[PDB]
This record gives sequence, structure tokens and C-alpha cells, in this order.
Amino acid sequence: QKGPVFLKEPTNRIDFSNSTGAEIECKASGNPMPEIIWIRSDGTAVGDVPGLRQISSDGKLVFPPFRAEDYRQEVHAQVYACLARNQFGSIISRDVHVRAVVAQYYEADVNKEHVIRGNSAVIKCLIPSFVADFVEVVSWHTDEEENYFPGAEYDGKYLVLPSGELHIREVGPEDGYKSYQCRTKHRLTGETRLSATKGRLVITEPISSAVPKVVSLAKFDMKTYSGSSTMALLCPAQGYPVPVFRWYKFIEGTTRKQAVVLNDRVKQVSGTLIIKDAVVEDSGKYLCVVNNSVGGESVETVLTVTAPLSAKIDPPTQTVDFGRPAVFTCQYTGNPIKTVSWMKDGKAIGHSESVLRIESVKKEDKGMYQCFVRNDRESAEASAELKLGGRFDPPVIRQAFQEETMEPGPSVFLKCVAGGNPTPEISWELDGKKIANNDRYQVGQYVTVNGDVVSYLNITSVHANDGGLYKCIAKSKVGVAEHSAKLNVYGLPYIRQMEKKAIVAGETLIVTCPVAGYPIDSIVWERDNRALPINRKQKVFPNGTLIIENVERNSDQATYTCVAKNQEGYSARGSLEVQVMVLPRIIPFAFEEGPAQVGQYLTLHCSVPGGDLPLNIDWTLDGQAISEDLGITTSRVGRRGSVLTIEAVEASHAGNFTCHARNLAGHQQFTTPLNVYVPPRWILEPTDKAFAQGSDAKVECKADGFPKPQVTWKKAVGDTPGEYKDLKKSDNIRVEEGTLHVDNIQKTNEGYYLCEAINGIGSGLSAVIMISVQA
Amino acid sequence: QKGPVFLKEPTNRIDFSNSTGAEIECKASGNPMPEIIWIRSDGTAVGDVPGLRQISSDGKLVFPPFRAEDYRQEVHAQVYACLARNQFGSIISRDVHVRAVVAQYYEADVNKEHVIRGNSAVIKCLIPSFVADFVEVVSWHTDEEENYFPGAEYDGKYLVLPSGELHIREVGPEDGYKSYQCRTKHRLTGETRLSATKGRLVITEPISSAVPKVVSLAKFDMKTYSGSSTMALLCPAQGYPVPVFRWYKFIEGTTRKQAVVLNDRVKQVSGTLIIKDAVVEDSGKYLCVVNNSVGGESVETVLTVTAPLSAKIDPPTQTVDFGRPAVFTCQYTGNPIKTVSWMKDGKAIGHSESVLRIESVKKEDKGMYQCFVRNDRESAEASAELKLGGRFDPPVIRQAFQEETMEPGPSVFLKCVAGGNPTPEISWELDGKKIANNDRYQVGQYVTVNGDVVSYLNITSVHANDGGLYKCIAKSKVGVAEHSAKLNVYGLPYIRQMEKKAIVAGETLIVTCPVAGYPIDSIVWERDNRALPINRKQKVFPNGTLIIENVERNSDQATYTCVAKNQEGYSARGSLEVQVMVLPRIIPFAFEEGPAQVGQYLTLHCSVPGGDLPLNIDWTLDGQAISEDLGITTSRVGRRGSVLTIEAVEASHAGNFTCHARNLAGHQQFTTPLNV
Ligand SMILES: *[C@@H]1O[C@H](CO)[C@@H](O[C@@H]2O[C@H](CO)[C@@H](O[C@@H]3O[C@H](CO)[C@@H](O)[C@H](O)[C@H]3NC(C)=O)[C@H](O)[C@H]2NC(C)=O)[C@H](O)[C@H]1NC(C)=O
Ligand SMILES: *[C@H]1O[C@H](CO)[C@@H](O[C@@H]2O[C@H](CO)[C@@H](O[C@@H]3O[C@H](CO)[C@@H](O)[C@H](O)[C@H]3NC(C)=O)[C@H](O)[C@H]2NC(C)=O)[C@H](O)[C@H]1NC(C)=O
Ligand SMILES: *[C@@H]1O[C@H](CO)[C@@H](O[C@@H]2O[C@H](CO)[C@@H](O)[C@H](O)[C@H]2NC(C)=O)[C@H](O)[C@H]1NC(C)=O
Ligand SMILES: *[C@@H]1O[C@H](CO)[C@@H](O[C@@H]2O[C@H](CO)[C@@H](O)[C@H](O)[C@H]2NC(C)=O)[C@H](O)[C@H]1NC(C)=O
Ligand SMILES: *[C@@H]1O[C@H](CO)[C@@H](O[C@@H]2O[C@H](CO)[C@@H](O)[C@H](O)[C@H]2NC(C)=O)[C@H](O)[C@H]1NC(C)=O
Ligand SMILES: *[C@@H]1O[C@H](CO)[C@@H](O[C@@H]2O[C@H](CO)[C@@H](O)[C@H](O)[C@H]2NC(C)=O)[C@H](O)[C@H]1NC(C)=O
Repeated sequence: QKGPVFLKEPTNRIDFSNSTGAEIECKASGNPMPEIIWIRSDGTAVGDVPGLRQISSDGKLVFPPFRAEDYRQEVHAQVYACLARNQFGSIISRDVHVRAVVAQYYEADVNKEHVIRGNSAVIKCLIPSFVADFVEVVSWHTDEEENYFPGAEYDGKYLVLPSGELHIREVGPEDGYKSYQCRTKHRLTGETRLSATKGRLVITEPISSAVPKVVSLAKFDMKTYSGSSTMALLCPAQGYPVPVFRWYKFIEGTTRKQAVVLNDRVKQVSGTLIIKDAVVEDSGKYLCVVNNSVGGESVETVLTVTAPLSAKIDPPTQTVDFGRPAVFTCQYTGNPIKTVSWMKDGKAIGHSESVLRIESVKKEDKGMYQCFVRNDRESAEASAELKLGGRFDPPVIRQAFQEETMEPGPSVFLKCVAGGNPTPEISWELDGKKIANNDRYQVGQYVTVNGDVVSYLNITSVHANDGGLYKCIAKSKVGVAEHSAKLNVYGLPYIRQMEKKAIVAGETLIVTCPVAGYPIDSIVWERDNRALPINRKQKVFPNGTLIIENVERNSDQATYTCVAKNQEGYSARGSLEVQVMVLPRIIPFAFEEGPAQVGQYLTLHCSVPGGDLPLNIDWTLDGQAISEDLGITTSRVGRRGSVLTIEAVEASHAGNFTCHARNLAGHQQFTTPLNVYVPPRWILEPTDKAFAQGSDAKVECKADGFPKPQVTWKKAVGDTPGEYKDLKKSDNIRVEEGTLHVDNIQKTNEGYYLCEAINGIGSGLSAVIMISVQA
Repeated sequence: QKGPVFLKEPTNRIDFSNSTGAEIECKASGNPMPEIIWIRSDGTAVGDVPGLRQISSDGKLVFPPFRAEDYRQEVHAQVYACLARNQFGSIISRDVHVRAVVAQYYEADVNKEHVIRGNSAVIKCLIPSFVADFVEVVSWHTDEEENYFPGAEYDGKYLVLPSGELHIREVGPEDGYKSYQCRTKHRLTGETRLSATKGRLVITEPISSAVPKVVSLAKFDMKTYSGSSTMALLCPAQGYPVPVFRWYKFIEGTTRKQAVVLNDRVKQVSGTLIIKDAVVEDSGKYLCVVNNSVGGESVETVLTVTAPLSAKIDPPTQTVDFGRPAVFTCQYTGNPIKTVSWMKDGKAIGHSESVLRIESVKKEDKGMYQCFVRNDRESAEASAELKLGGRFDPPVIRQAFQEETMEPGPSVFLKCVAGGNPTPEISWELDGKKIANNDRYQVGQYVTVNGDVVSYLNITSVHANDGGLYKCIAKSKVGVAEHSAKLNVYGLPYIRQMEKKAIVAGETLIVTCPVAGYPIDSIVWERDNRALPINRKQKVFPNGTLIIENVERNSDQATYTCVAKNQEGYSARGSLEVQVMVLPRIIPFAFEEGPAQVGQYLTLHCSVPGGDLPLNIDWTLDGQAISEDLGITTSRVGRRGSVLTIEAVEASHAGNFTCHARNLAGHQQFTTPLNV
């Protein structure tokens, strides 16, 4: 009554210890009640291993407890998958990574950390890389018996970073005394153990002015944090004098960078940036700059925040009639997505796009169609079913005429009684030609009381060469069904006329040499006297049918001939005119790579060589085709070329553009995207101002443009414009919402400040201003 | 007789210890014999500091020995530069980084290294980052008293990597016994000291099949190695079963990669790639892949091999005649080059391309032109001189009128007597406007027996607002020379007319608000009522001149105003119309990438937005422009676009094709090859 559907899959990750053991339950619903077979990475169904791996009832795959010696990679470190299936269809679950890890010994280390008196320290708890996955930092402990846990900052100095390190703010002599050591927990065994080696802070006292330096390799790193956690970006840099750390985030993909906005969610402890409550929007390339009076160094971080994968197919089940299209839409959530791929009753298909579209359904299309959305660490699945339409039964042929041979003279009566719902029309064909009430052929069709169509083909007096391949076609607007059969008439070989076969590039020409007369011996196809099959395109069969695979003009455009001859002498010739028209070849486009800014001049060029003479070239914007009122100038070029000109680009002109060009016996097109961005415009460019002594200076600079611009500021110090340099890093002077927020204005803060509005669409917007003091 | 030239510059880097001291000698040649003044980062000439820094004879800058307390950043951690100069001209040397470092204590550490029995180990000698620059690894020592130096591999197992690490190949139980410790040398103090902490190999039994793992951050790194050294690329990856390491080099810039070719010069020890005798060609993005039966991990390295910077200007000295062009070519070697920049007699110029080209030389162009080629760690300089040729003397102004003020009424007689060879023409200008025999201005010019031009400007009865900045221009076809001077007339403020100033993208607009009347107090420029300093590009001076640097249309195309007002009330307004003309931007082409076969249909499309209205678009084939007989159909597109159609392609149509399109106040073009 219903195909299978997963009610409960196993998780993506199952990690466990050899003393703990593990079980993974896979529950599937269906009708008939499906069996649950477990499968392996390659596709083979997984077997049993007494003691290590057992397949139990209710689709429960069990990995019982075991000893180190009993550990076996094949079983305890393997990619499993649950496959639920009934006689109606099959569905394989998402990937289940089984990782049994034998409870092995590990010891964490904490080594000496060297600091230049004044800089901030990061005491790292070194865990053996090979056990990292299962071991993490829990709490730090000092020899003075102080215990630093994760959470808020202790004494405004000591802070346990999310990533496990102990971050000592502003290291001074009073801290080279304490010996620090970490306490780790193994997330499978459940033991918390202290480090075997205690670290300490070697504090060295500054004499020479040391340029800020980073640990070479530590200059660049990529991190992948789990969703809605607390992320810890570090900027390892020592130096003297004590340097200052500034954080920036690059704008998606570009070389432009915005300064990081400090607040309640994102905070900066010394040089380390802490980001609370992570979201996917926080993903990107982060740059930390570290300056001091001597020099400046910089480090970067490629940060990627995750989001659980989850899939859903619309609709869950659908019933489609034969011949009609079936649509599956895969709806998915999660980040990042590396591979969206489709599947059918276990085995995969070629489709790797969200929407799977069957153009014309048939029997073999029945069953389950799965959609997979997977990445490096996760895999989400979604299921769906296709039922064969029905209670809407297609055309079938019951009492149908069968093969016959005869001598000319007698009346022949062929009958095709076809049934179906709705009641179909029955048309008659002879060797591909539709014959009607022509000559002495009479063709009839009535409907029986039961609702079946009885169609007769009466031939008054079958003639020498009426014989051939007759077929009736039971066609319904719900699908088609045909029945062919051979009628042989005594007589000399006689080949019918063949109207010119007009085929287009690359199509497969299938043609049958329509012979007549029954003692026919040999039907051979010839081109210019040579036997037809002489190249990779051409195939010919003794039944008298020719078939060319990939049609091409100067190759196979010609007048073919078929010769039919009986035993002892008599022969007949037929001449086919294979016309191979040249299908138009559209050459690709290129918009000016700006992209286009509002108020532009865009020129698009559609050029196409191909089928001479008729050339119908049109332009199409997603859904419709150019109403001139809109303001888009479509022109042609002499030899049926085309140029789409758009002066005065507007937002309305944004979207999917397509040159749709067709030519006698073909239709080809090409699509190009058109994005219409907008530059920065001011909505409040600043007002020349003089504040009172020590008043909080609130001067608002603000623009509007697409993409949203960033509002920089700068200052020129000595009462003169020209230096325009970055502001003076202090809580006194802040930038927020594009507003210059300079609290408690100092009498030295006279002079010109300059706000720039930029999104990178055109050159920048800029504004100069003088902020002064009064007392 | 000759401008200065550097015979001996100081090195880019001078590092030294407070007990050792250091001297940097800068020797320069010339005629007259040039003085050698030492300069500082900003451009100021460096002074003396008794005890710490002393400027001695022979251009020797001396940094004598000193005590820790005496160390001072300003002096002992500074960017110095030698400047040699004579009365003929000036030349400043390459940058000299002086880094005095007080002999301070350091202790190297060697910590526990954990390995999965079977994998290869890399025992690292941890040096304090802040002393790295002056401390490197010399040799390793084991508690069993074995000493591993750099060079070839010991016992086919132990190897000291170039970068100082101890690389233990295929670690087995028999090696968790030995305690390893490194011996470092300080390259300034000259002491070699052992590590304060001995490391060891914690060897662990493999039971669980562990996927190869790298140290997260250690997945990506950029290195910059010195030329012709031995480079050491590492691929830190443990795992079980014992994994296999494959190295690849990416093809310059692309996503395609080639497998690294092992031989005698480049060898692979376990997972670490060693490259001997480095060359710039070895620079690139290297990828190490590490696979095993369970999984696969990968690390990358951005490797950059250096090459000493060295510059040379062709020619070293040249003598050019007035009005004629002077060419300097900067020839340089070295890698990488970040900035090729030109300079003149100390102060820099705007040119940042190899070939410096003076289009028309004049007096002020005489002297030295330096070329700099610099990067992050190095800076190479090259010098050159320009002498003034002639025996063909340029225009000079002898008896010239000087500044004056007066009340209106009297007749004024300005005289510019200019000399030169040939005898120049003298034209008169007022505030940028050329005035002739207009109104009651009479302007004359005769030639004296001696061959000097005596040009007079007689104003019949100087009026209220004839006053302003008068200048005479002594122009010769061998060069030019001008003389300006101020004439003040007593009247109310009065600003002249200003014809629309038509400027093109990026040009520098310089404009002076032509006021008249002498008790004038305040000349201020305004845009739409705000005072005109209102965007980066804009500068304004109390003399009443405005100047915009980089002109751009919607930014600064507008009608500017200048207001001039005297003390107590009276004012006058002037309106300038600054127009930004736009130079045409031609969009590139694309022939069908076949290439074209004889008997073809080729369609080429020349599209250009820019200067509205006039648009002259032509097509050019190497040497000439389309004779229609040949069989090439040139068409236009509605809004002055262009389409070159060639049906029936022939051999004659092969060659260099170019769309040459010009627009009022500009000419732009683009070339495409046509290969049949
Ligand atoms: C107001 O009026 C002048 C225009 O009428 C302004 O223009 C500036 O004049 C300066 C001369 O006083 C020039 O300065 C010189 O610039 C050259 C650059 O090539 C230097 O070598 C000189 O050493 C320098 N001399 C000094 C120290 O002044 C400016 O170049 C010029 N600006 C431009 C680009 O036109 C002046 O701002 C001002 N002067 C007066 C007379 O009041
Ligand atoms: C304004 O420009 C000039 C004064 O600013 C005047 O040019 C003057 O022409 C005079 C002709 O009358 C010359 O006077 C002659 O000087 C020579 C010197 O060697 C004597 O021999 C002549 O006797 C004498 N001419 C006579 C007989 O008067 C002057 O050379 C010359 N003035 C000066 C001092 O340079 C113009 O008069 C006047 N107008 C114009 C159109 O320029
Ligand atoms: C799973 O493997 C571990 C390691 O072989 C076993 O745990 C050890 O058990 C022995 C014998 O009782 C103890 O001496 C060790 O101290 C244990 N190792 C640890 C964790 O320190 C464990 O017994 C195995 N599970 C079984 C036998 O099913
Ligand atoms: C402070 O340090 C930063 C980073 O080193 C410097 O910023 C760079 O300056 C150069 C010019 O010298 C620019 O081309 C780079 O784009 C800047 N890096 C960035 C931010 O991407 C800055 O110049 C330093 N301050 C000093 C001493 O000038
Ligand atoms: C440069 O300063 C250093 C640091 O003070 C001096 O080195 C001292 O040398 C004495 C005797 O040679 C030793 O006791 C110590 O190793 C150093 N003092 C300490 C503890 O810092 C050095 O003398 C100075 N250079 C000179 C000679 O002026
Ligand atoms: C060894 O394993 C590595 C894993 O690092 C394989 O390389 C990846 O293969 C995936 C397969 O989908 C590719 O899409 C990635 O581009 C590869 N990642 C990188 C950059 O390493 C590799 O297939 C294995 N080696 C071979 C060639 O068999």
C-alpha cells in the first residue's frame, strides 16, 4: 500500500570505547512491512562477526564490548549504513560513521612558555594529536592551588579560552612564580587526568626594542567551529614596546576589509578575539593586525561556522499517469553543503541539482527517489515515492490482428480492438505512412457498450503491393500504445515512394525500406552504389531498415537508395532524400565585468552562424520578452546577428537575460546573468562643528547604497588637511553606526576629520569636516 | 665637472651587539667632491648622540659599544640612510636598517615529542621567538653521547633538517630511550649554548586504526627562503597504519598540480621534502598529500626563494639640449620586486615605471635622477645624471617689471626685456587670460641691437579692476621662461569672469580666483555654500587659489564659487563651471576561439561608453584601414557602437586587427590577433 520511509535513522557519528560497547538502531516504516538490511561503504550488505559485530532484531546493529586484541579495523572503524526495503521499493539511510576506539593511555603536557614582561600569555595544554578527537581541556590548576575553569574572566586577568588554553592577560613578574598545569577529560572513557608536565611562564625583562613577531607558520590558519558555540580567535604576537591588536573581517570574497565591531556578543580580550553564540553569518576570513612603535605584523583566520544538515522532499508521495511528468523538489537546510545528489531505489542517478524532473513517466519509473545533502562531516537524507498514476488506466490493445500472407484479390479485414480509460482513438499506419479512406482502403472505428474502441481497416481487394508492415496506434491523451503486424502479398518486388527525410544535426535517422511483394529475398541499402554501412554513424539490418546515429551535413546529407530483389532476378529500387539541415550554433556572451552600477550603458551581443536564410532571433527576460516601454533597445546585425543595447540601466533591468534564437529545424539559446548594483549616496553627510570642552562629541556620517556601504572615518592632526590618517586607538574615540563617537572632547582634538562611504561599486564617497573646541 | 655617484653604500642589514659595536662607512665619488650627510627615515639629517651614535669623517657613521642602560630605540633600532651631495646635485643611498641588540640571556627548550610507533619523528628545538632572528640550531646531542650535525643522513635514520629540527626516520622502541637536546648559536654574541630542557620520544603502541592527522594550524604555511640554500618542506602527519606521503607543486596560479620530481637536487626523506640549491624557479605553492588505508589528509606551503636586488640606470650621464627629450632606463635584477620607484635629487617623483621619460627638457631638469627597486627585506638603488647641453642658450628675462600698488587713473607701463638664443617672443598674461590690443591695453614688442626682446605692456589709464596678477611669458621654440608680478588697484572687491574649466578624469584642476581691488581681505572658495575644502581631492589656499588633485565626474563636476571680500562689508562673487569630460572606455573583444579556418564567417564587436555625442570609430589592420574591395563589412551600432563582419574569410584577412576609436579630448583603441 505504501513504499518504505525512515522513521528513525542512526546519527552521523557513533564513537565508543571497547569497554563500553555501542548499539545503533535503525527503524523504518512501510507497507508491506520492510526488512532492514545493514549495508557497507561499497554497497555490499554487511555480515556478522561473532563477538565484534552482530546484526540483531528490529534493525539493531550491535557492537558489543571487546578486548584490545579483538579490535579489528574492518569492523570497529568503518562506514556503515542502514538499508530499509520492501517489495515495493528500497531506501538507504544517511552514512553512519562507526568509530570504536580502544581505551588507550594518554598523558597531557604543559611546557615552558616564554613572555616579554608586559605582553599577554597563552599557556597551551598539549594533548597528543592522535587522541585529540576524544580528549579536551576541562580546568587549569596552579601550584598555589588556584583553579581556573571555563566561563567569565578571573580577577580581570586569567581566562580559560574556549579552545582549552589558559589566557594570562598582561604578564608581570608576579606570575613567573606559579606553575600551571591542565586537567583533561576523555569523552569516551570518562576519566579526567592532570598533565604529566607542569608549565611555567619564563618572564624576560625588556631592554632592546623588539619588533612584534608571530610564530611563522602560526601566521595563517583555517578553523571550523560548531554552530552556536563560543569561538576563540588568537593573534600570537609578542614584542616590545607592548603592541596593540586590531581585528578586521574581510568582505565576502573581496580585498576590502571592515573593522570588527566589539559589543556584548563579540568581545576582545587583549589580542584574542572571543565570539559568543556563533552563527553562519560569522563565517569568513578574519585578519588581526598587531602594531607597535617599531613595527607591525599580521595574522589571518579562515573561520567557518557549521549548521546541522536536514533534508525534505516535496512531495512525500505522488501518483502520476503514464507519459506525464513527475517533479521532485529537494528542500534542505544546513551549512556548509558540499554535495547535493539524487538517488533511486538504492542505486544513484546522475542528477546533482535540487529539483529532479522526470519529463515523461513510464512503468520503470515507479518506486522510491531519495535526495542526499552531504559534506565533509555530515550527511542528511530525504525520501520520496512515485506511484504509477492509475485508477486512470492507459490504452491497451486486446483483440488485435496478427501476421498474414496471401495472394492478391481477396478482401482483407484487419481489426484492432483497443481498450483503456479514457477510451482511445485508433489510427492506422502502413510502413510509417498514415492511410485513411484513400483508394479502396476503408477505415472505421466505433465504441462498444463496455467502453472499448473497435477499429477496423478494410481493404477492398488487396493488391499486388498493398503488402508491408501494417500497424494500429491506440492513442489516448493519457498515453499511447501500438500494435504492428506483417501483411504479405504475392507479387514482384516493389518499393514505395519515400518523401524527403528532413533530419537535424546529431539526431538519429531511423528509416525502413518499404518493400512490397512477398517472395522478397534481399533488401540492401546503398549509397552511390556502395553498400550503406561504411562508417561509425551507419547501421543496416537484413529486415531492410537503416539507422544513422549522429547526423551531420556534408557527411550524410544525400540521396540514399534501397534495393529489394527476390530470388531469381526481379528487383526494385527506392530513392530516399536524406536532408540534413545545420542546427544554429550560438556563440556565448560577456557583459562588462563591473558589475553594472545603476545608471549604466550595457551592450550584449548575440552572434550565431548556422542554418542559412531563416533566422528568428528573440530576446527573453525571465518570464516574458521585452516591452519596449521598459527602455531596452533590441537591434539586429546585417547577416542576422543581434545586439541588445541598454542605455540608462535601472533596477528593473536586473535578472536573468537570455538570447532565444531559432532556425528552420532547430532552436538554440544562451543565458547570461545581469546584476544591477547601486553606488553609495549620502543621506547625512556631516555638519562642520565645534563642541564645548570635554563634551561627548556625537557627529553622524551616514550613506545609503547597494551593497550597504561601510562608513570609515579618519583624522588630520595638525589643523591642516592632507595627512588624513586612522584615528587614535582609545576608548575616548570610537566609531559606531558610522557615527563618530568621541567621548569627552579634548582641546587637542581640534582639526579636520574625514568620513568615507564605500561599498566598492564605484570610487568612494568622501566628506571633510572640522571639529573644534570651545570654553 | 660631474655629479655625485655612490662608490660604496652600506648593507641593507646591520645587526650588532652592545658589547661589539658597529660602524657603517658610506663612500661617494664626484666633482666637486661631495659632502656625506647621513639622513633619517623621515628625511631629516641625523644628528649626533655622545656615546651612542657619532658622525665621523669619510662619511663613517659610528655606533660605538655601550651598556644596557644606555640603549635607546631612537638610535639603536632605526632606519638610517647615507646622503652624498655636491653643489651639482644630491643622491640618497639605499635604506640601511640599523639593529643594535643588547646581549641578553636566552635558553632553548626541547620538549617531549609523541609518536605512534612506526611513523617518522621531528624533534623541534624551541627557541624564544623574540631572539629567533639572532639564534639558530647548530647540532643535536643525545644522552648516549651521539652528536648529529647538519649534512647527510646518519645511519640512514637520523637527519638534521636545514631549519634546525632533528628528523628521526621511522621511530621504533629502540629510540624512546635516548634523550635529545639541541645546541644553539647566537650569531651576534657568538656563544653556543645547549637547551635547558631535554626532549624525548614518547613512543606509543598502535592498536586502533588512527586516521592520519595534522596539527590543525600546521595545515597551512608560507615560507621565504634565501637564494641557493637548502629548503626544508615538512608534512606533519601521524597515523596508523603508517601513512604514505606524496608531494605536488601547483602550476603557476592555476588549480592544476604536477607531481614533484625526485632526483639528486630535490629529495624526499620520509614525509619531509628537502630541496637543495634553491632557485627562484622553485618558488610556488607546494601541496603534500598523506594517505593511508583509513583516510587522507593534506598540507600546503607557499614557498618563495629570494634573489639579491641590484639596479643600474642606462645611461649613467647624458647631456640633452633644451626642449629635447631625455630618457632614463632602469635595469634591475632580483626577486621578489615589490616597488620600482623613481627619485630626483633627493626628493621623490611620481613615476613608478622602469623607463623615466622627460618629454621636453628645461633648466630645472638638470641634476641627478635616482631609481629605486625595493621590497620587504631589501632595497637596491641606481643613480644617473642629466647635464644641460645647448650652445644654444634658452630664454631668460633681464629687466622685468616688479610688484606695484596704486589708485586708478594714471597710465601704467610694464616692461619685460627678455633675452635668449634664438630671440624669443614675449606674450602677456593677466590671471591666466591672454590680453592683447584690447580696450585701452596696448601691447608692444621690438628687438634691441644686441638681440634682446623688449616687450612693453602699456595700460592707458589703469581702472578700478585692471589690477591682479600680471605675467609676461618669454617663449622660445627652444624652451620657455616666464615672470609674474602683482599689480594692485584701489577699488571695491571685484571678481572677474571665469570661462568653464573643462577637465578630464584624474587630472589635477588648478584654478585661481581672479580678484580685483586692493584692500581685499578674504578670498574664500565655496561649493554650494559650504567652504570648498569638502573632499580628499580638494585643497585651497588663502592666496585665493583652489586645486583639486584627482578629478572625477559625479564627485567634483559642478559650478564652484569664489567669494572675495574686503575689510568692513564689501564683497564680490565669482562662479566657475568645472566640467568633467570623459575619456572613452573601450570594452575588449573575443573572436570565436577556433581559430578561424579559410572560408569562414567572423564577427568582431567594438563597444565603447564614454564622451557623449562625438564618437569617431575606425578599424585598422596593421599599416592601413579597410579598402572595401578587399571584402570586409564594417558596420556601426545605434548609439555609436561598432560591428566588424567578415563573411568569406581569406588568407589576406590574416594579421593584427585593431579598433581605433576616438572621442573629443581623447583616443582609445584595442587590438586582437586574427590567425588563419
Ligand atoms: C598660493 O598661490 C599659489 C598659486 O598661485 C600656490 O601654488 C603653489 O605655489 C608654491 C610656491 O610658493 C609651490 O610650492 C613649490 O612646489 C614645488 C613643486 O615642484 C617645490 O619644488 C617647491 O620647493 C615649492 N615651494 C614652496 C616651499 O612653496 C606649489 O608647488 C604650488 N602648488 C601648485 C601645485 O600649483 C601656493 O599654495 C600659494 N603661494 C603663494 C605665492 O601665496
Ligand atoms: C608705452 O611703451 C613705452 C614706454 O612704456 C613707449 O615706447 C617708447 O618709444 C619711444 C618713442 O617715442 C622711445 O623713445 C626714443 O628713445 C630713444 C632711445 O635711444 C631715443 O633715441 C629717441 O630719441 C626716443 N624717441 C623720441 C624722438 O622721442 C622709447 O624707447 C620708448 N620708451 C621707453 C623709455 O622704453 C611707448 O611710447 C608707449 N606705447 C606703446 C605702444 O608701447
Ligand atoms: C579495553 O581495552 C583496555 C586496554 O587494553 C582494557 O582496560 C585495561 O584493563 C586492564 C586489565 O584489567 C587494566 O590493567 C588496565 O589498567 C586497563 N587499561 C586502562 C584503561 O588503563 C579493557 O579491559 C578492555 N575491555 C575489555 C577487556 O573488554
Ligand atoms: C601597522 O601595521 C600594519 C600591518 O603591517 C600596516 O598596514 C599595512 O601598510 C602597508 C603599507 O606599508 C599597506 O600596503 C598594507 O595594505 C597594510 N596592511 C594591511 C592593513 O592589510 C601599517 O602600515 C602599520 N603602521 C605603520 C608603521 O606604518
Ligand atoms: C652590554 O650590556 C650587557 C648587559 O648588561 C653587559 O653584559 C654584562 O657583562 C657582565 C660582565 O662581562 C656579565 O656579568 C653579564 O653577563 C652582563 N650583565 C648582566 C647580568 O646583564 C655588557 O657588558 C654590555 N656591553 C658593554 C661591554 O658595554
Ligand atoms: C588520498 O586521500 C586524499 C584525501 O586528502 C584524497 O584527496 C581528496 O579526494 C577528494 C575526493 O572527493 C577530492 O575531491 C579532493 O579534492 C581531495 N582533497 C585533497 C586536496 O587532498 C585522494 O583522493 C587520495 N589519493 C589518491 C589520488 O588516490
